[PDB]
Amino acid sequence: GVKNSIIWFRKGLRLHDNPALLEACKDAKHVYPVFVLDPHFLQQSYKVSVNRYNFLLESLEDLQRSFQARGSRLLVLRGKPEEVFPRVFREWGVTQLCFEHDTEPYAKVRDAAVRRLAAEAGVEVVTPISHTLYDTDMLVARNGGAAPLTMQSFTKLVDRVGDPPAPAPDPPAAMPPPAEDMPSAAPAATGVPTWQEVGFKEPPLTVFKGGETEALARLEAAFQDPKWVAGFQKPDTDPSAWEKPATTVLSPYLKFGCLSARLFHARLLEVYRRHPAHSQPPVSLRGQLLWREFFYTVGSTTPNFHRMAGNPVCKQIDWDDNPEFLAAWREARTGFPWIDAIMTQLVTWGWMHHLARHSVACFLTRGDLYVSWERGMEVFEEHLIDQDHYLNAANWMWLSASAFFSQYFRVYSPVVFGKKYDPEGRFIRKFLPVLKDMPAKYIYEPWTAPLEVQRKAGCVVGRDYPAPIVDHAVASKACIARMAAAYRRSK
Ligand SMILES: Cc1cc2nc3c(=O)[nH]c(=O)nc-3n(C[C@H](O)[C@H](O)[C@H](O)COP(=O)(O)OP(=O)(O)OC[C@H]3O[C@@H](n4cnc5c(N)ncnc54)[C@H](O)[C@@H]3O)c2cc1C
Ligand SMILES: [Cl-]
Ligand SMILES: [Cl-]
Repeated sequence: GVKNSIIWFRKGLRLHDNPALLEACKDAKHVYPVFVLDPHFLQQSYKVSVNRYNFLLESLEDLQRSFQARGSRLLVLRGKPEEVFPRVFREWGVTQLCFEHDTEPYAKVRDAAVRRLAAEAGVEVVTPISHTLYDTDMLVARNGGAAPLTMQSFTKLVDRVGDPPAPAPDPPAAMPPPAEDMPSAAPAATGVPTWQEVGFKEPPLTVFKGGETEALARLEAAFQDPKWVAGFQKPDTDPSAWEKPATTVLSPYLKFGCLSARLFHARLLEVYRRHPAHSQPPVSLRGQLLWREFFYTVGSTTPNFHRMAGNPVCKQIDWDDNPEFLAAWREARTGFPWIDAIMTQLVTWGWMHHLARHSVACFLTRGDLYVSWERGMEVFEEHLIDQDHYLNAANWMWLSASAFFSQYFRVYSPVVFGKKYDPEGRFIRKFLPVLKDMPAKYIYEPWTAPLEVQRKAGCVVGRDYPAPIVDHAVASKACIARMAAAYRRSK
């Protein structure tokens, strides 16, 4: 004989568009849905926010409910894959192990080791591509052996290849369950823990709930107005909108695979066929999935892509070791309310609009503080619920003019940028309530408010809210000079 399979979740935390799951179930007597949880992961070198970890746990709870509805259940195995799988292969009489391919660096090492162990145990391994739109190694190959290095050339490449594969069918309404009385499948050892049980001491504050069920609901909400979908232009959306965010907020769901990228793409093409004036890449909503695909393709084929040194696409720049500036930025006490409000949204929600990320990343790196993008990436990695190895690295290199982007004379203003969208400061007042009573005329520049106004607002600069840590005009002039010199050194 009979077929006993494992469907191993890592990303791809969904039942829809899951070719790995469909193969695991095919002709199977027993199917073991597995997630491998690392019970000491939170005891490391890298801190992880409860927001992101709890989003994962909610996503696993949703998978558990989906499998239970179909006569099965999710097995959250504790330990390391290379240690756990050899034992459960033999315990469960496994003949096939299926999982979605993952092109991240650690994934490649882990998966090579598991493939070796599967072969020793006589286990067939099936690893379909479905986290990305395309087989990104196929894209590189069709491009002549190297990844495109511009978004425009990347878009031309995928258009020559054609449409991404359609999303796979839904799985059957009933699934083969684990076998009975298998000790490694004992319910008490294989349940989804809570954030308290994994060791977090403060509760999650984010407003976006994990899981495939929420992902599909938010997909449908995005598609309730096909004219908005068709006309979407990313650079024209409003980073100060928080009650109704100006973009889809599907990124955490795409990061964890709660939402299929191929489903999203197929739904876009359906709308586009009915709206021939729809927006085109890069600014379109399909363009956004292509930004993701572009950075996955370059990132996966570039050594040390998430670092500066040893990264062949990355400019070597003489960033300052300035821990005081990094700390003020990380801790949302720069004294620029637009910046501090965005950094507070980072820690509270784990998600900000793309141009809000632009504002704070420019400020930290080539715009004002001249701190390395690697340090900014680490702070984002701790807190983002959509934290994505390749996307975070690529966008930090873009924003610091280290790769892909080189126009270091374009510097966002930490005062003016948000005011053009939100002159009343509704976003600032939401995330920085200490400023909730500051007249709009001063809310982006509270240090300019008369002391009488600061006192009446209950927000005295230097006491209740810090003074700005730099003069933007002075800081940006200095950073631009350093960037120019760094570019000349790389000649
Ligand atoms: C400094 C910095 C760090 C970032 N770190 C991350 C990260 O860790 N994870 C992440 O998913 N995105 C990251 N982004 C990209 C982008 O800001 C987010 O993808 C976007 O804000 C997610 O919101 P949304 O789902 O509403 O996007 P939409 O505009 O609705 O786009 C739909 C989907 O397309 C993808 N996408 C959109 N914009 C980009 C982009 N610029 N690059 C790559 N893919 C994109 C995402 O999967 C997103 O969910 C970063 C950007 C910057 C400037
Ligand atoms: Cl764009
Ligand atoms: Cl600006």
